[PDB]
Amino acid sequence: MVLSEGEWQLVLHVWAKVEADVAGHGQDILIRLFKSHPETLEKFDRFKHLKTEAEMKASEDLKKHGVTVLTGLGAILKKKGHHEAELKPLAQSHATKIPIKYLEFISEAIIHVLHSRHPGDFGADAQGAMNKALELFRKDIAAKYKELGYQG
Ligand SMILES: Cc1cccc(/C=N/c2ccccc2/N=C/c2cccc(C)c2O)c1O
Ligand SMILES: [Cr+3]
Repeated sequence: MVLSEGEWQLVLHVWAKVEADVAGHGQDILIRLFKSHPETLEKFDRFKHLKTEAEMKASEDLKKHGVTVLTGLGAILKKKGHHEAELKPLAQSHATKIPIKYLEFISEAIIHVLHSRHPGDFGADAQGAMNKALELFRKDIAAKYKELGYQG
């Protein structure tokens, strides 16, 4: 997978907006993920019993994880593909098990929330670029998974 500098700028331009409210975007993304694919919530022993969106919105553990996710992903995206240093530790956290299928689910949630919150600028071009960036992310982290003996 390869993105042009222009495509990377579309990704970083929308991410700058995410950075204006990391906690909020994080809550929206995780809630979308958990409601769409409930099995993913089972991976979090600290808040796997949350059910209503109200409870999810009031959860500090969920909010903190959302911030962790967006902060880490933001660092990865800013590397514009040269993210080996960032994927190594993340693979450690995900493969010692978060399957590729779950990464696809959260990628879908990210695209959905970005479009919902920034429809004026997050169009087909930006969505396509973000999709490529997340696809690259999943492909490369899968490689890291395999180095640890996990197929994902
Ligand atoms: C996508 C992404 C970007 C940056 C950071 C993370 C961190 N993930 C985790 C870190 C520590 C422990 C668990 C993590 N991920 C848990 C997880 C659970 C269900 C579904 C998905 C999909 C997950 O990534 C992350 O998942
Ligand atoms: Cr994770």
